[PDB]
Amino acid sequence: SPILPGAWLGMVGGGQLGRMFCFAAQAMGYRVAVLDPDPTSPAGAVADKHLRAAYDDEAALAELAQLCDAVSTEVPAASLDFLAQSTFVAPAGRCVAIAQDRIAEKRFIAASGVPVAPHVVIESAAQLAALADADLAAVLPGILKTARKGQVRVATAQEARDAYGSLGGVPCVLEKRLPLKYEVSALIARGANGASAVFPLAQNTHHGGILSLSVVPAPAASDALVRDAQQAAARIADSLDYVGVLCVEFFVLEDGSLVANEMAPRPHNSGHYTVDACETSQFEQQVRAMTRLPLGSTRQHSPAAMLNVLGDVWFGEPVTPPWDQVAAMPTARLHLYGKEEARVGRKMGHVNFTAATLDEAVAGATACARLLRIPL
Repeated sequence: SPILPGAWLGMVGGGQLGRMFCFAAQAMGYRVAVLDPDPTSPAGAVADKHLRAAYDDEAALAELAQLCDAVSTEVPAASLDFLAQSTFVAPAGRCVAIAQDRIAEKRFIAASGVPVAPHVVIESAAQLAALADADLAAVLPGILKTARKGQVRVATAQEARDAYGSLGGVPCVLEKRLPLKYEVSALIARGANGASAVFPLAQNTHHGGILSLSVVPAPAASDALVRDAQQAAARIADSLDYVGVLCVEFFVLEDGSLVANEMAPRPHNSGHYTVDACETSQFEQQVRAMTRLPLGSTRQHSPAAMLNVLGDVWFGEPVTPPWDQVAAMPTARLHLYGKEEARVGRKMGHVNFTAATLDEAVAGATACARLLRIPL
C-alpha cells in the first residue's frame, strides 16, 4: 500500500545527503523529520522537524517511529531494527548491517554471483596467529581494511601483522591489490515489490581516497560492461531483498574484468549528477522506494559530469573561489553547501555539468577544474 503525500517520512542522519533527501521529499509533498545529534545539522535545518538526539537514543527513536510512516537513512543497525518494530524502514537494518561491514560485503556480494577481489578475512588476533606468513602473502601486496580511513597498504606478511595490531585487534579483511584500469559505479533503486530502476554507469576518479570527478555515461565502458555492472547491482539488491537506493562501486581491471569494490546502501556522491541529468534523481528514488510508490524514470536527458569541490579550493586564510567565472560556463550547475568553514578534505559542494553532448559536459568540467585548481 503506497504511503501518499502528506505523510511524515523520517531520515536518520542529517548531513548534506539528508538535506538533499529532504528537498526531494518535500518537493513531493511529504513532511520530513530528521534524527541527528548535530545541533547545526544541515538536513535538520531544512526539515519539518529536527530530533536533536543520539542515534541510539531510544526515546527519540520511539518518537520518530510514532511520527513517521516510513524511515530511511543516509548508523547502528539496532536503531533501524528498533524503528522497524513499529514503522517501515527502507533500507532495512539487515541490509545496512551488511553494506556497512567489509567482511559481510565480501560474503553477500559473492553470493549474488558478483566477483570481488581476492581476500583473507582476519576476524581476530587469534585468527591472525593461525594464519601463516605464506597465507597472508597469497593476497599481497594489498590493503588491510577494518571491517567497520582504517586502511593500511601492506606488502609483506610482517607488515600485514603490524598493521593488524595497529588497528586494535578489530575484525579486518586483507584485500589483494589488483591491476586497476579505471573505476565505475552503478546506481540502482529497488522497490518492495521487486521492481528495479537503474541509472547509467558512472566513471569515477579519486584523489586522496575522495571522489573527484564522475562522468556519465562512462566513456571507457563498452555496452557489455555497462550491462554487466548494472546487472551486478540488480543481482545484489534482489538477493538481499533490498528496498531503496544502492550504489555499487567497481574496479575495471587492465584485462577488462569487472570487480565489485564496495557498496553504499543509500544515494551516493557519484549519483549527484542525477539531479541535473536524469528524469528522477537518486533522492527522489529513495523517497519512492521507502513510500512504496512506483519508481521513477531514470532516463538521462543530458550527458553529464560532476566535480566535487573540497575546501582545498579556498587555499593560509580562506579565499572565496571565483564563482562568477564558474557561473559564466553554460554547462555548470552549482550545488554549494553553504558551509561556514572551508577545510582541506571537507566537501563544500559539487558542480554538475550538463550539455547536449558528453564532450561538451566533460570540457566544462575540465575547464572548471583548471579554474578552481581541482586535481584531475
